Amino acid sequence: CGLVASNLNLKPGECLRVRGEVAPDAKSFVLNLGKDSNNLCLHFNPRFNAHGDANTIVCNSKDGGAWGTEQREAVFPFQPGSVAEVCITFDQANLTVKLPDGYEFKFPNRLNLEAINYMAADGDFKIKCVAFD
Amino acid sequence: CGLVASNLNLKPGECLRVRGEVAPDAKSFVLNLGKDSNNLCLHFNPRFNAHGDANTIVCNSKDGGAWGTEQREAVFPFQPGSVAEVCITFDQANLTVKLPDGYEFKFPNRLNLEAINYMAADGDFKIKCVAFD
Ligand SMILES: CCCO[C@@H]1O[C@H](CO)[C@@H](O[C@@H]2O[C@H](CO)[C@H](O)[C@H](OCc3cn(C)nn3)[C@H]2O)[C@H](O)[C@H]1NC(C)=O
Ligand SMILES: CCCO[C@@H]1O[C@H](CO)[C@@H](O[C@@H]2O[C@H](CO)[C@H](O)[C@H](OCc3cn(C)nn3)[C@H]2O)[C@H](O)[C@H]1NC(C)=O
Repeated sequence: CGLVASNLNLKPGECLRVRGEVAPDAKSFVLNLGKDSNNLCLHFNPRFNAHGDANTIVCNSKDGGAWGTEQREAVFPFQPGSVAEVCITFDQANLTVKLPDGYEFKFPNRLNLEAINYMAADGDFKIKCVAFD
Repeated sequence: CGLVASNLNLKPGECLRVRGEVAPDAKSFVLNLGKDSNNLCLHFNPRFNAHGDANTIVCNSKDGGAWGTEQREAVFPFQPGSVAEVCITFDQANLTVKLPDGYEFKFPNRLNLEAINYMAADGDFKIKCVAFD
């Protein structure tokens, strides 16, 4: 329902910087990354109040259409109705997700992707800027 | 084939900014904007040395798969081996294309689109940032 991008050609060590607006009534937003819509290295899902979670980031993978096992993070530097920037890089072992206010976490590269070509936003997150370092 | 973005929901008067690196041996690049690959309100094609043309911007539309009447511009503010920003807006009458070196031109809006939802880049231009005002 938000921006979808393909042919991103993001390679290991490169930095994808995504800035957007968190809706003021936000309950949840999503940023998906991977090979395509059925093969996600990162389903990144901050939940303000949704699917049974309060102020928790849920992450998952999707492999040939099948969801993996969710991982729940320990930090949440997002507020409804504000701008947020997320920066992502990956290597053979992990994606590294950098968040506002100095937070960051790692999520295993379960699909062993060597390139990230697909991104999609959904939920209460309006992308304003995508930049490639 | 370069970055493709959909669901852009660019409304009249909003600005789309694209910054990229022009290859040192560039021949031609394309930014396509519209609804989808068959419906382009703007095919923007700087030709450094391509199709018999030298340092000429070629523009066209595509409606239901059919190319419109091509137009050429009179200024070529691009250099191989350098970074360039392009900035595009639209209303019902025209698209306005703002380029480096202060140059700006209008191209008639020959489709009826409520919003620009699709953008594809191709050719000798590596996209470094995209912004939606
Ligand atoms: C009844 C629930 C109690 O159990 C829950 O069962 C839901 C449905 O399986 C899980 O939620 C699902 O988790 C998936 C990623 O793993 C995706 O996030 C799905 O959203 C897809 C989406 C949203 N957007 C905006 N775009 N795509 C989301 O519905 C949810 O974690 C889990 N909650 C828990 C265990 O506490
Ligand atoms: C005007 C009618 C007859 O004269 C020539 O007929 C070619 C093919 O009809 C035109 O070339 C075509 O112009 C189009 C935009 O009008 C697009 O740019 C096409 O490329 C689309 C594309 C392919 N790819 C891989 N990426 N982009 C390009 O092939 C060429 O300008 C044209 N005019 C001149 C003076 O030369």
